[PDB]
Amino acid sequence: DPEVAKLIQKILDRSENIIQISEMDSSRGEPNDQFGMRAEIFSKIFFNANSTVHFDSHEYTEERRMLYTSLNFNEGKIFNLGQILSKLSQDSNYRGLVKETLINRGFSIQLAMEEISAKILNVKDKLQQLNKPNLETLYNDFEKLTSLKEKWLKDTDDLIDEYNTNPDLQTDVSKLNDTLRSKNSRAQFANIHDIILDLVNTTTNILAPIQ
Repeated sequence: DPEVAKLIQKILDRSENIIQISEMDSSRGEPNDQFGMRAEIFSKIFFNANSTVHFDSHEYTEERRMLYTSLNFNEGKIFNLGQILSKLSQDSNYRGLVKETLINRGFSIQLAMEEISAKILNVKDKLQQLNKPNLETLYNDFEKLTSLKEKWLKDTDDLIDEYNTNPDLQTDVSKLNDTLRSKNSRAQFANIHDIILDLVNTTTNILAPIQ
């Protein structure tokens, strides 16, 4: 129970921190060139198979922002990633993997963190009504989420380094394509997808009894 009081507090801090960050980031806006990414990526790809305008449209302002936040709104890293990925997106055989990587990986993890923080804060007074196994899981859920983001941050930086380090990444888009693929296998997407959905559902399930 003094342990319980701490768990609430740490969970509420973690949820508060994610929402605060998202509003600060949201007021950063972006250049017309969407951090260099618009000419060859955002204006050539779609959010999901169901969308009508490309991801550069005013309609995807929010989703674009969540993507930038997923890289900690480090505009430099966002810009450098984007120049490399534009080399791949210029080739229609490689554009799918670019989209998948940005949306189904980086966007999806960040969205998950913010839906879950909004879920929890929308019932902030009633968390002491919860079993401590539930309080642990939702707190552990944050940890797996952080660890999914962290590996996205790590694969991004390594890609930037491998690119800057190795001139044939720069002149051979197929080799560039293989190196992106090595950190993003088809099973690794399905896994990421599975874990995110498991974490959203769990949160609703744990929180259903206090709505």
